[PDB]
Amino acid sequence: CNTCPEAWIYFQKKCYYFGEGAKKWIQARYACENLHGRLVSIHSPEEQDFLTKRANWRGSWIGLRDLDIEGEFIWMDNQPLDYSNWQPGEPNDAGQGENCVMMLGSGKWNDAFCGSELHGWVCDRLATC
Ligand SMILES: CO[C@H]1O[C@H](CO)[C@@H](O)[C@H](O)[C@@H]1O
Ligand SMILES: [Ca+2]
Ligand SMILES: [Ca+2]
Repeated sequence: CNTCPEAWIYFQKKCYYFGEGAKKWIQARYACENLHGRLVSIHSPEEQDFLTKRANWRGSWIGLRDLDIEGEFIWMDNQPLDYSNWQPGEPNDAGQGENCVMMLGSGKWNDAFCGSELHGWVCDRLATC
């Protein structure tokens, strides 16, 4: 079962959407839902490698946030915190608070101001048959 909707990209049981266009994190959440997916959740080095190689060099939102309880990150897929790719020193909750996670151009993760208008955002879905 490796079928994905038109414009999505298949990798290891999942489908990925490389969205482009300036969006705050919440806007990217709903942009993914409009396409019947969610902001991407990442659970292995192989999945991260797929994303790193394809990531927007200006940065992109992923489906990870600590809005509800500071320091408690939650994935869009509600699965465990079982794989990380933090940029060294991140997350750092800089400014007066950074509660939404992005990939840098290198694929490394950074917590950012949720109102930042990033030019990329990545969604996922399970592949169908
Ligand atoms: C100063 O804030 C910026 O740079 C640091 C890293 O230096 C990040 O943690 C932060 O999210 C911002 O991108
Ligand atoms: Ca935070
Ligand atoms: Ca940060």
